Amino acid sequence: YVSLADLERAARDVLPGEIFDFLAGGSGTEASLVANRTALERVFVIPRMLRDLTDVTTEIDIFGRRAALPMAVAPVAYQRLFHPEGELAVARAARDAGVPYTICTLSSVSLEEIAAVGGRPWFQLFWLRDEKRSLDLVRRAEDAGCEAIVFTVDVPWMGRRLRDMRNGFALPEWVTAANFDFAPATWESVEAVRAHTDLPVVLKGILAVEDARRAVDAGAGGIVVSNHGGRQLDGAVPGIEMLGEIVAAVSGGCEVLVDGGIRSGGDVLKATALGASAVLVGRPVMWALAAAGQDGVRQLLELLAEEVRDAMGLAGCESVGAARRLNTKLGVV
Amino acid sequence: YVSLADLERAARDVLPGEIFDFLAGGSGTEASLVANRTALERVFVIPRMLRDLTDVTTEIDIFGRRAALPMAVAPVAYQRLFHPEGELAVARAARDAGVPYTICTLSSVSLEEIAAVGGRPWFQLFWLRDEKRSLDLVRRAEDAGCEAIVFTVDVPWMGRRLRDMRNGFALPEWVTAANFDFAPATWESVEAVRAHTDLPVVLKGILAVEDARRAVDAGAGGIVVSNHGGRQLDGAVPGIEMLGEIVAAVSGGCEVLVDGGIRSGGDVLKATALGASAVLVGRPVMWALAAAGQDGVRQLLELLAEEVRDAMGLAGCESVGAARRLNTKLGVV
Amino acid sequence: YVSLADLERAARDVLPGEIFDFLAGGSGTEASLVANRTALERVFVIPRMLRDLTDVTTEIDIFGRRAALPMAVAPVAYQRLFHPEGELAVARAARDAGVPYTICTLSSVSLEEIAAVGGRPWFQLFWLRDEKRSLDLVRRAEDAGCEAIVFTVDVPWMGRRLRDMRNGFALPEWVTAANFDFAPATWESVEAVRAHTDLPVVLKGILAVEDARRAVDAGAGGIVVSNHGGRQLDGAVPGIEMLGEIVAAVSGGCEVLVDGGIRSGGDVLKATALGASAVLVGRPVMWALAAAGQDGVRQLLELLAEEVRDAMGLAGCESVGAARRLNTKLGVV
Amino acid sequence: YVSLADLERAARDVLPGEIFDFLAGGSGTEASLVANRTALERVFVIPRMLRDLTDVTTEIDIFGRRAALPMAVAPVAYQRLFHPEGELAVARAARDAGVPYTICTLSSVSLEEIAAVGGRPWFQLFWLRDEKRSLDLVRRAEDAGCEAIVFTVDVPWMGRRLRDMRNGFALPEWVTAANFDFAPATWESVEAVRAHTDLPVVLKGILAVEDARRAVDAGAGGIVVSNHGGRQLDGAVPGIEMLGEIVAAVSGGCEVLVDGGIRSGGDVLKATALGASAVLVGRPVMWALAAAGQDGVRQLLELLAEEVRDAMGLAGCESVGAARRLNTKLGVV
Ligand SMILES: Cc1cc2c(cc1C)N(C(=O)c1ccccc1)c1c([nH]c(=O)[nH]c1=O)N2C[C@H](O)[C@H](O)[C@H](O)COP(=O)(O)O
Ligand SMILES: Cc1cc2c(cc1C)N(C(=O)c1ccccc1)c1c([nH]c(=O)[nH]c1=O)N2C[C@H](O)[C@H](O)[C@H](O)COP(=O)(O)O
Ligand SMILES: Cc1cc2c(cc1C)N(C(=O)c1ccccc1)c1c([nH]c(=O)[nH]c1=O)N2C[C@H](O)[C@H](O)[C@H](O)COP(=O)(O)O
Ligand SMILES: Cc1cc2c(cc1C)N(C(=O)c1ccccc1)c1c([nH]c(=O)[nH]c1=O)N2C[C@H](O)[C@H](O)[C@H](O)COP(=O)(O)O
Ligand SMILES: O=C(O)C(=O)c1ccccc1
Ligand SMILES: O=C(O)C(=O)c1ccccc1
Ligand SMILES: O=C(O)C(=O)c1ccccc1
Ligand SMILES: O=C(O)C(=O)c1ccccc1
Ligand SMILES: [Mg+2]
Ligand SMILES: [Mg+2]
Ligand SMILES: [Mg+2]
Ligand SMILES: [Mg+2]
Repeated sequence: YVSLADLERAARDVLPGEIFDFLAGGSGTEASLVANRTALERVFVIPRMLRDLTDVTTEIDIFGRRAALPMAVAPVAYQRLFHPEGELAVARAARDAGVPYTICTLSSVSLEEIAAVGGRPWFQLFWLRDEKRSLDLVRRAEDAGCEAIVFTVDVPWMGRRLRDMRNGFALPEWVTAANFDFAPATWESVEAVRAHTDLPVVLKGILAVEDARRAVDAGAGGIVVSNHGGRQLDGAVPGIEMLGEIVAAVSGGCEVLVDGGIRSGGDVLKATALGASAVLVGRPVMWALAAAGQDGVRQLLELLAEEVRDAMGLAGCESVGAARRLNTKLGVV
Repeated sequence: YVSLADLERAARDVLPGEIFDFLAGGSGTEASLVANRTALERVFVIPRMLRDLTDVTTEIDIFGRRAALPMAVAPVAYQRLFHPEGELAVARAARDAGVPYTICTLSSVSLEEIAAVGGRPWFQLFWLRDEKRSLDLVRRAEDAGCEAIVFTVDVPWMGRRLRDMRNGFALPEWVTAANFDFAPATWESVEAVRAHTDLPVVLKGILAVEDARRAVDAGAGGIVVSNHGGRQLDGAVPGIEMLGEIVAAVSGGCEVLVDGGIRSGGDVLKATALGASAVLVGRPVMWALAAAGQDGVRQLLELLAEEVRDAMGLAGCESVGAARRLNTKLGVV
Repeated sequence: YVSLADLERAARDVLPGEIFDFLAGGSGTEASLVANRTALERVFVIPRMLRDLTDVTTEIDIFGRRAALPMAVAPVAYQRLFHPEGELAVARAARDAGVPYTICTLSSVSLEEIAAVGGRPWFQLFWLRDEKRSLDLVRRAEDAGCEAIVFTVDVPWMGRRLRDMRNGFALPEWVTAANFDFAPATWESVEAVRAHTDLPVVLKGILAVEDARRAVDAGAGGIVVSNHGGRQLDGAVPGIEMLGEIVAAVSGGCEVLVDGGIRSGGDVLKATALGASAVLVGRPVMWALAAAGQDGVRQLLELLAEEVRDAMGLAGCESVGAARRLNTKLGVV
Repeated sequence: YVSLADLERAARDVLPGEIFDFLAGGSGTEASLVANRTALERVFVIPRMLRDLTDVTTEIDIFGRRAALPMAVAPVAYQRLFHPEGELAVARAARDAGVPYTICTLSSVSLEEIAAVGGRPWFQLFWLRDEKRSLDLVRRAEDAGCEAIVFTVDVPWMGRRLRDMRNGFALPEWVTAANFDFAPATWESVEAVRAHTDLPVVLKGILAVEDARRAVDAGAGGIVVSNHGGRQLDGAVPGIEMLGEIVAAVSGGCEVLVDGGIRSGGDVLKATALGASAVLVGRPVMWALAAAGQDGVRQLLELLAEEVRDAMGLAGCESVGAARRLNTKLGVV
């Protein structure tokens, strides 16, 4: 594989169509899904030349750990849909690559099993029924050694995914929510989480500048600027289009991550140049999982690592910090 | 049906081609028809997160009545072209959905019969021959219980609809103007209407900011910012592109509606975020009518209601007022 | 015929391919040819409503004559290429429509014969060899009753027309320059013309704002803002994109015409809304000529007249002056 | 041949596919390769009229020599890939056309042989292993009569060229680096070069404004604003999009060249209008070489010379200096 796009083709060959559609699709007319890619394609980087590149490093420190790349695996529910080893295959590959893995509330293997893989994992929270049960999930994750709580805040309910409706898609009986034997989150819920853990709380799905500022005020340690990969509000602005404004508004008060459409090391470089601390990558990780299980995900991460290093150095950046200081220009495509 | 586009395909199957073209077409090169869609596709919403959604309501108060959605059925002449029950099928479905229905001057069932369906209907006026006859139509509508007069002001004469000319289209002898056994409107005509009724007068087809301001000065209770679905001046700006400027200029002095290209609840949300009080929907209502008569229109309204609620809540809006306070960003497509 | 595009198809059927290409083509990669159309398609008009339209008139006064439309036939050399009656067929149709016809220096019928048709014609000048011979052409045109001298100033030499080169195109021996049995123009040449005639001198092919101002300073009675239909510099800006700036800079000091890509009455309305006094139309006139000779051109002019009236009134303009006061908005297509 | 595009088709016919791909391709998704063309296509020139064109000249003085056109042949490694005479065929044609030829560090014929052709050549440097060996290449080039050192500064290492990876491309054993029997450059390397030669040092691959200013401060005699033909960082801004800003920032302190996508004399004119001293042309020279060897390159240069003269005069420019004073307008395509 020489690009992330090689893996999509390979996943399409192997997966049943309805599963590939669950993975690929967006809500509504898929306008936000397409705009995630359009928005990245319009961004051009202004590289710097003639800088010392004797020890180019792609590492970052985030949420108290060193990561090998400015990248984490995004929360994607029900990974046994894509391969029988599901979340364990992905978490092992992430660990070995030095990349954070986000364990999902709707994981198809229990959070404790995935955390046992090692690799200092993060945990993604959906707000439950009950303040008490939500807080018990958080405490489970913390007791298992998760290092951050990624509170997904863009899902008061699930978006209308027309491919899934047309397909009549539903979970095979062999895939379950392994953390179990939901209610809309508010700012009060965020406070309840923050008060119940010493881990950093990261709010995922922020797009409005004032919501970014309020996240800082609320004691978040990070946010993920995101339209949920075009799967929630159809017509929501891409996160990459809000990122620069959000980074300026928080003015270093929390880590600012982005996701949606990241498909190469060049894309990671664009996100960092716009001010991102790191990115999340969703669909490509699942394509690699579907195509070749753990070794697929390892090869994907390897490929991304090489593309990130290549892009950084071509742009004159010996560190991710330097990449954040790059300027950009909007083009037409 | 899971999108409004399912119904277009179904209407194309059933209708004779020349009738489908009368419905679908625009004037000239159809540049304004296409731009109505392009303009909406370029608008992205910036959703808000973590707000209380315990009683999300899509209701609005407009022209003295509660409506179930920020939406009304647009005036479309000669609805028996599309189904034998024509206007009665549509008005019944609108009533049952709690959506205003606009009865047309060129309705193929008499205004009194349609008003008898109930549902507190509006009446669309074309200026006649004669100040006296125009005012008699208005008085008929008012006597029948219509609640607003939608004065169409963008038709000094009909636009050049090339599909209809190429087809040699004409009304089947079984479709007539049931209100009967036209001259260009001016501001004087508006005053004559305003002086002759206590109902709100809504001027439909306003695009210039100064015409919006003058509409307020003239005592209009509303305007519909509109290029007549691309059927009048070919090259007229889409209403959605003028809406924000117009809303700022009237500064609450009348209700500001918009139409042209509204094809989903997401589109309704975009219109409200740009400052619209409500939208009109034209062609999609007729597709549903053609496809399945009254029950078709009911299903369409049901679908739109669900899409509006879904979009609002995903955007953090518990009310239409809150949706009006959303910000937007123009993208490229 | 219900659009100008019907006539192009009809001309393509009848003309030999190499002649159709001489007519259709542009220079270089035809980037300026395409941009003439793109530029018009991006312009949207903001129509006005509810104005008195009791005597809508499309007439203008220009260069001391009433014209029936804000339009003239552009100078197109060698019109016998397209029909055996050539320039006489076109000039007769123009006369009967009340539209100015521009007689070309490279006309395939002598200027005196064409002027004898009547209709108060204009004369287009190319600068010759010789100040003396150039001035003799001007005096011929004036003696024959031409009413303006359209000095083409964008042809120091002919552009590189790759269709013609690829075709090995050349004039059939039956088509000649009937005014005869060239050197680049300068501002000195303009002065020599201005000093030798009392007719208005109109400089055709101006695109720079400072050249428009200098044209006024030089005593021009008009300019034609033009990239020569994309046939001269490939990559020259479309005239329609310079028009508004030029109109503001001359501030009523001369008539400001535009050409390139005008294909409907809606396009004429856009040009006037951007500040044009009138337009020239080139290729469409030749399509009508090729398709049906004099009666073809009559039908074209009839069609354009109806489209101009239709567009004006739909836009709330009772006169061309009012159309010049319309505002516009740039869109995306 | 009547356009540069005729030669691409001819090169595609003759070259083995993997060689054509080595020539045509870019890095990554080829976004920067495509953007080089898009960026030029968006630029329109505002031509001037009625200026004296009695002795239009396309000549410039650069780096102490007269050149016949504001153009040089770009450094392209391994030209024996394309024709058996390789660099000698191209250098001879360049000499005869009065165009500078850039001899490459990775030339497939030795720099001394190519310099012996005559035509006052330039030499392109890649930084070696060793300050000492790099400086020996420079001294060789100077001893052989090269007139400028084009220090390529955008290649700390080679970009990821996916066509080449997919093809498993490698140099045929009959093509070698004839200057031999690499380490990343820094500003210190530039200083080492500047101190070791009296020739002008030209830094090729600058895109950031501050790097342009620093190049002047460092004693460069020129820069080439360039993204390396889309072959280095994928997502690097096109040079043509940075050019105007860079020209203003250096304010005459060094020559400012540009490359990437120049495919006609019209494109050369656009580059000059944006402030370029001259352009480099890469791929088209190799297409002509592949198609017809030395005589191919001669015909290409002949064609470009005619297109440059044609464009200049159509734009009212008697000299390249005048072309630099032309204004431009960005369009949509
Ligand atoms: C491709 C995909 C993405 C999700 C799920 C399932 C699938 C198949 N997720 C879910 O299906 C899920 C989402 C909401 C409610 C219930 C299940 C999921 C989720 N987010 C999140 O915080 N919890 C979930 O568990 N997402 C979004 C994901 O984290 C991410 O924002 C993006 O994928 C980014 O863009 P990409 O790199 O272009 O793919
Ligand atoms: C699709 C359609 C739209 C009309 C008619 C017929 C048809 C088949 N109408 C007419 O045909 C009509 C219009 C002018 C003169 C005589 C008949 C009509 C009209 N308006 C209005 O105020 N009285 C009429 O009665 N319109 C415009 C309509 O109210 C509306 O502005 C839009 O349809 C909005 O865009 P959409 O949601 O994209 O379709
Ligand atoms: C389509 C066409 C246009 C010309 C000629 C021949 C043909 C076949 N003309 C010539 O062929 C001609 C031009 C330069 C030198 C010798 C012959 C011509 C000319 N101009 C002008 O002032 N004298 C000439 O005589 N033009 C340009 C014309 O006046 C006009 O600017 C446009 O056609 C406008 O755009 P359109 O409406 O999109 O077609
Ligand atoms: C088309 C092409 C372009 C290069 C090479 C090989 C080929 C086949 N060059 C190389 O292959 C090369 C580049 C880096 C490392 C080793 C070999 C090359 C180079 N630059 C440079 O300074 N030394 C090298 O020697 N370039 C870039 C070239 O100078 C130029 O910037 C552009 O080609 C401009 O755009 P274009 O007119 O659209 O083609
Ligand atoms: O009710 C839903 O839409 C749903 O399944 C869900 C899942 C996760 C979070 C919130 C809602
Ligand atoms: O005369 C017309 O164009 C016409 O039919 C009409 C219809 C309604 C309103 C105004 C004019
Ligand atoms: O020499 C030319 O290019 C030519 O034919 C011409 C024609 C008219 C005007 C100027 C030049
Ligand atoms: O190591 C490389 O990528 C390489 O081949 C190279 C070639 C020229 C300059 C610098 C690096
Ligand atoms: Mg992503
Ligand atoms: Mg609508
Ligand atoms: Mg024209
Ligand atoms: Mg180039």
